[PDB]
Amino acid sequence: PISADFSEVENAPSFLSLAENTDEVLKPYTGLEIQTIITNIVGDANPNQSRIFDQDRLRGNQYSAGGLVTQNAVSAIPFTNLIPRTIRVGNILVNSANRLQITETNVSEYYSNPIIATKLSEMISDQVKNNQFSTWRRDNTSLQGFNAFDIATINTAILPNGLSLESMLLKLSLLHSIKAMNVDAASINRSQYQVIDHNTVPTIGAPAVVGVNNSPVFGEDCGGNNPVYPFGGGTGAIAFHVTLQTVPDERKSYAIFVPPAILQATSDANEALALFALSMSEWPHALYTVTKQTTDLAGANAGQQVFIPTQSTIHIGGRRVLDLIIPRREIAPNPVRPQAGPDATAGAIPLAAGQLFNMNFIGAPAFEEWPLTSYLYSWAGRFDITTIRQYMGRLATMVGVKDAYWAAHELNVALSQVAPKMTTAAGGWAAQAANSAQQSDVCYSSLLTVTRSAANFPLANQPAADMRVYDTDPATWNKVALGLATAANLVPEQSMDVPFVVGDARTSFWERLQAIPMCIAWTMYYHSRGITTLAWDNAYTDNTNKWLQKMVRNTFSTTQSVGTIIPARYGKIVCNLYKNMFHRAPAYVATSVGGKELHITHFERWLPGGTYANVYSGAGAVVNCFSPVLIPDIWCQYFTAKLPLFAGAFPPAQGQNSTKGFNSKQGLMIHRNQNNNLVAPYLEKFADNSSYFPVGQGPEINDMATWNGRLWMTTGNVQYLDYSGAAIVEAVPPAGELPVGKQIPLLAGENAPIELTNAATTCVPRYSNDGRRIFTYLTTAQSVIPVQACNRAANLARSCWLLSNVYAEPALQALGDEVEDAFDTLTNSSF
Amino acid sequence: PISADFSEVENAPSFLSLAENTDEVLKPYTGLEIQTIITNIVGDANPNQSRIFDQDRLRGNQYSAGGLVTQNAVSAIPFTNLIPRTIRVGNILVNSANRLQITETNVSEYYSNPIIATKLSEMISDQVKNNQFSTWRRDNTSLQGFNAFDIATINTAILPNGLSLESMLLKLSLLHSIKAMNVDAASINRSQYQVIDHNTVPTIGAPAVVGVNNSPVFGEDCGGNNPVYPFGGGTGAIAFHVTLQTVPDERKSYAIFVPPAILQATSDANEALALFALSMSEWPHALYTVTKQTTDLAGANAGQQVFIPTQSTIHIGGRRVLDLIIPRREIAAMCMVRPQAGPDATAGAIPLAAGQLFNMNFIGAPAFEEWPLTSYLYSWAGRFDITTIRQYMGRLATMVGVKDAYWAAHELNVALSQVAPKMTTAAGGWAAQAANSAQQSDVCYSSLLTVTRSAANFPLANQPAADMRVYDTDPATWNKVALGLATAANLVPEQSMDVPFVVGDARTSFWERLQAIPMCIAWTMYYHSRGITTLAWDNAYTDNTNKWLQKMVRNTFSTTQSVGTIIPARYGKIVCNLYKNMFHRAPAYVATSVGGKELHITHFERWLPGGTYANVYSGAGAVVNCFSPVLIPDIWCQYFTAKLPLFAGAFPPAQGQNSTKGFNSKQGLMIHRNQNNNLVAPYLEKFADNSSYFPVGQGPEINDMATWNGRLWMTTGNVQYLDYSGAAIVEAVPPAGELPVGKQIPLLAGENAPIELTNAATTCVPRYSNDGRRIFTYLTTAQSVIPVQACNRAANLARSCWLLSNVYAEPALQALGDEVEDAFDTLTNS
Amino acid sequence: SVIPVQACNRAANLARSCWLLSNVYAEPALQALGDEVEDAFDTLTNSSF
Repeated sequence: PISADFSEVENAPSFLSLAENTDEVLKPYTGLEIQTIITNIVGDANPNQSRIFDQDRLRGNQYSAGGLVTQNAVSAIPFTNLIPRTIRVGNILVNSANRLQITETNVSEYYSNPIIATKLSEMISDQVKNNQFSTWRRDNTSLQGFNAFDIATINTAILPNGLSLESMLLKLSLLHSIKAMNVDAASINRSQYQVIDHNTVPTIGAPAVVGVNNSPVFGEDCGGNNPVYPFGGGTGAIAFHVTLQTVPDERKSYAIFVPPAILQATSDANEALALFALSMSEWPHALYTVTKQTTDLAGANAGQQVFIPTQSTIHIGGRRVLDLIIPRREIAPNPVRPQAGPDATAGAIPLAAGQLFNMNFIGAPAFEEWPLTSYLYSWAGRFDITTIRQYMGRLATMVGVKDAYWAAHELNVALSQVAPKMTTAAGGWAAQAANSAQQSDVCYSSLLTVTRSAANFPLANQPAADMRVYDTDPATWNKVALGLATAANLVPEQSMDVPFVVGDARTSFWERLQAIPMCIAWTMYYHSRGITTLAWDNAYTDNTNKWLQKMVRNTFSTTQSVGTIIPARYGKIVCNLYKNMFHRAPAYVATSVGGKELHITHFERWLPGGTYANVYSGAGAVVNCFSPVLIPDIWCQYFTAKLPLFAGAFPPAQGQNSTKGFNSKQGLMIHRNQNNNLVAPYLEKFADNSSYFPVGQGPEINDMATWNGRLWMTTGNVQYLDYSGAAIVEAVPPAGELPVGKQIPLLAGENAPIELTNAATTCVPRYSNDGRRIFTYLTTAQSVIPVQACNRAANLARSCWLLSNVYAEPALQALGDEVEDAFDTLTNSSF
Repeated sequence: PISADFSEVENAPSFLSLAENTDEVLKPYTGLEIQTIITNIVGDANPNQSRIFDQDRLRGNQYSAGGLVTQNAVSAIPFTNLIPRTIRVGNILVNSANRLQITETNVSEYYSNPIIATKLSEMISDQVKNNQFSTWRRDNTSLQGFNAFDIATINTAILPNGLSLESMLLKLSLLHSIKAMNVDAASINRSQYQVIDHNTVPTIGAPAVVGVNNSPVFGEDCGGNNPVYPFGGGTGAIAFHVTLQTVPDERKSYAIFVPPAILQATSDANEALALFALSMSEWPHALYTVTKQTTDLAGANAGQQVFIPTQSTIHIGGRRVLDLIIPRREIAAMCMVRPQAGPDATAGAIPLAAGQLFNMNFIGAPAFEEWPLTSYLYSWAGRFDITTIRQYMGRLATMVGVKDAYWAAHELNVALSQVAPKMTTAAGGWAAQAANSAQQSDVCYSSLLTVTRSAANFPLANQPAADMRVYDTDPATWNKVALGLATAANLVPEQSMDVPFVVGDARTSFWERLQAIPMCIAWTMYYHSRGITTLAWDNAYTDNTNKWLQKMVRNTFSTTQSVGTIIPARYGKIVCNLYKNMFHRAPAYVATSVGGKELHITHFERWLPGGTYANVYSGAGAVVNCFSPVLIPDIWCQYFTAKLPLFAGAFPPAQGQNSTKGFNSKQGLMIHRNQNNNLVAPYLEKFADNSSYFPVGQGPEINDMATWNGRLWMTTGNVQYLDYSGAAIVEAVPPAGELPVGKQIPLLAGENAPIELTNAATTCVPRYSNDGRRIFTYLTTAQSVIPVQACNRAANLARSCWLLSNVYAEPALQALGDEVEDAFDTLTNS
Repeated sequence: SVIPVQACNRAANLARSCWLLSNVYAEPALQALGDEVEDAFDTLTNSSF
């Protein structure tokens, strides 16, 4: 919450009390909490009436330090899943001189929720089979579409993991988030076409065109019609078998049963084989683009920019050769529909390729492999989000897809909503230049720089992994999609129990708002202890200060117990800084060591390797200091139930008292080194007895003093020196300049932020790369009013927002269970 | 009921009160009692013929809006099972330039009434486990003659896969309704040969001739003299083997025992293998035709049209490999001892007509050789008389329970073989399309759901999506049932006098035509309660962004599956309750266990999602998909109904006191009145955020006050379907006040056409656009002063009506006297 | 309209101009310069009204 006076800066919760464990069961963060503040929609659903195109930013009055009120001053929503591979430089479109930002997961099978053979599986073994041991009979007890010698080779030795529908449901959770950009124009913001390319105005009118393999720079049309995989040059292979006898002799264990519940006479019914073959194989199969008509700032040069979404750059899968076994009607003996296959058509795209598809091959003979990047390229303009929604409802009737899609969905939001770093400026609204690394350099919500590609596409290098995600194995999928095994995370449901995000037009708006509390929780994690940006980068193996290696060691997921993931320590600190600070729990998955079942969130599955949230200067130079700051503060304050005390709104100037500090009555002291000219704030009592941290000590979490340090570097002329006033190794901003948010184009009657209002002031540097303590200093002449404001005998004029705090309770309808519809109050006893 | 005055409109039940669950007995609604509502009818110009050939139409007096009585005016009975493959175009027969409509079912296992092992299976259960092998090589069963070795093969099986006779007795009832056109010319309507080809009269005299593979164009001679399957390139295989130790050693698990009761059913005893090969394998085996001598409208050009029945284009089966096993005569590749296990196996009468592997060996039954299956059914294709099927069903009833299993199977061919042309937008009454057009033979179910027309050529390469879910019959449970190793709860045998009386009668095609009408009234009242305009139904899977319109199609149709069991659809129990609360008759069902709970399922609950619905064509032939789905006019909903809802009520006569009024804000409604564009709307319901766009996840409220009031303005004559603000919608609007009106058939002597909105379909008020947007019914500000005063009960309106059984022609000068007015009425029960 | 709608929802503020006066609104006097009968020459001619 933002502050009305100093008596609620002072009576704000601490960090240690707000990072404690919580035993409450909390509702999921739906993204509607930020929505019902920054838009005209407070109540309920609105089809096309609510113009979300214009409602894309934080708006409010501001109050300057000089006593003036700015009327309509805006802060951008700082997250988008769209990297502009065509940049508007000099009011005209040119190709990007920048590589594409790629991520990579760490897909591996772990001990999920345990699995058990059903009464059908004990029925096949006990009866039938066991009874063929006396009758000399080799009859067929065919289950629904498969041979008895196909079920008999699967009702066998079961792996003791249990499956997690996570990788296939992130691919479904991911192509959904791509294919939901072409829904309308007044349902997708214009700010999220302007987050990186800020010299750009997209248009109401023509919607976005979600294309595939048509990006104009650095390869990236990975076979525009001769398609390969983007990660690794190769085309894969798919084969549609009717028996396991046809799978040649080599694979036969990798063979995936397509269950007959996902293909019924309810849809196109042959697109569902492509969503199944796309969920089970590999992401990405192709490099999707989003092309939209844009215009420059005044509006002359209307062209079409090419974007590439971030979730088409996430390398997940490792299954490139699929052998799919198809249900054979009711019951038939083993044999162009040889054995009564319902279908296997190619698609809708003509696809002149290496096997030369013509326009749409209908073919399910015995072996006869196709390519897989080709077979998925043909079904790349057909995957609209309504079809994905009803496919999810057909999945939900046989397995439990409610909680696993929401965990996979905020996994998508965790590694897909990606934000440009910062720019250091004095006032408000600085950005970068065009055709430069600094405009396109970009970070996660975890304050962690996204790796861009090193060489031209399709890639042979395979960069380091970023996140540990699970996967469906084919061998357990073949028996849980067939009634032969069951678990507690796999209990089936109805299509009403599909989450609200699926098949809705408002996903590109909601998913960029779900990523803001992730960066608030990581932002408050990285700012309680200020280790700049250099003592985070080369911190994993520094032989100085064993404390710092323990910090970076524990933050990441590098431990195990039995064959399963032990989640990270200190990512539960971020999770508790999410549940306490937002009163809403993030979605976990299950992992079991043995018996004991414990929970791991995207807060606990990151991996080491990679630099952190850097800040740039006005001329593009690196200012690796402060702390890993991303989005501007007011996001890390206003949209918050309980923000810890060191991060706080400087309260408005009401009477004679505006902004004060914390003095030696709270256990603090002034540093006051060698020279008489520069003095430091009221830091801790340990600050004068250190000067360099001991090899197992770090910055003590004091929010009286971190407040009191950002209270001094808001003055506008500070230097970040030393215990003795000497320089540091770290790059310092050129003046009294702070990291400030990204500037987007304005509208009519709508202003830019004024002075340290769209800034990030909380990033107080306290721990240099060398292990020495960083002190913020002022001249003796220019520190009298800050020292007396700490002593409550003066006041400091600071700028603020003129908003008020509401923070409503959760709705739990979210446009996803509108079961009030009159035709099921009467079909209600039958459920 | 037909409204004699407006006090019978107001005193009509709501849609919610007519769609609750009911728990009564409710006998089935046979066409033997729907024939009298259309025959015993009020009229003095009615000639009252006694034969079925003339008792097809709905005849009656009509009273216009201006107060004029039309004497004998007819509404077409709009449900046939005959696609005309030879159209009367330009006064002479040309063949049709249109493809053939195909349907397809989706078979599934039953699992519901599982097999209980009898006293015999538990008897020789200890002769295998205790290894009591006091048996020999040559010992048969008791008097039926298979082998004693079938215990070590068939009694060994353990299966919980106990099935029903749902699919063999469906396709055994489809054959029945094909060869029930070959009975007499005076026992089938002439309207049935005129529903799609309206430029035609057939001729009493010679009956219709049920041929096979005789259709001239678009392929359809599916092996005209070398028969193949119509729904795939194939021919099948039959091998009549006495034992399991004689088969192709790779299909033992699919062998079908033919018990001797089937061989004792028919007097020929070899027409009953062919009725058992046709019922167990595959439908269709061939593409049946019905050729009948017809003549033109005045009688000049006598010819013979070729029809194809709708029940010979239903893909049911999924078994092409038949290996039937025949009992032995005595206790005792060896073709010298040829009755080793065989009475006989004869291939048809004379109809040989074969190609590859020529088939006219009238006797051939070796130990194991394969035949072309289609040819063996092509040869027994003039021999399946309905009296032969009648006695074949008599011995089926004596070994398994066939009473309730047939009325369910007879009711779900009427659900998908009685197929009806869509509509035509017109002003007055009686419009039709053209002579040869794709929109004339465009044709719909009783479920307001367009029949899939074949795109390829026969035999079909690409097989389309399925329409209705059915069960199957497998050999693995039939073999144990036929041998006394298995008894289920739905298989308790009965008598031959308990066979359904439809089986074997000459009046089936007239009855099935009448049983389809109260199905389409239930679906018609389902699709008209919420006005969810035909593009919203069609594009609910193509392109939808609304969470409500996708919920409406997901629920209505049987989408859900647990494991091998037809799950009944939500909101199709609403249709089933609009049949029980509305006709006071329950439709026939089967038993089905979903989660251990015993529930019943009807053909209202077995449909599958997808498909175009019943839209309307214009007079020029353009698509007019802006209404709710209509398929039959108003009078069929209103004259056949015991208790009918408010929004679909008959308009009472014109020139009377208390004639035709509406529902204003005294009943809670509100008027819209966009008078800046001279364009006002009825007293409609209150909005609550439904004004311009509906919420994402909500649709139109069930209101009968306002849907009555909206069709009260559609009948005025210049109606606009625009918007909250008055702008056009994306959907195709008719040219004027041109409501969809019924199909026109040729008239007879002393017999009139409908006059003005009397054969129309009024109830289809559009309320929900494809855009998620509300549709408003508008009149001009000048031409709506009289309907608004009718809603304010300050005026009456003048609408045309049928003068049927309580509805009297009102004089112009209402010169009323006292009350009471009971002359001979108190002398009767009043 | 985002800041007016959120000012209605009490989550923002609108900058409007005003007068810096204060409210007093005194009670009536009931002399109004029209019955100054306190004048010394009719306290003594007061019994005779």
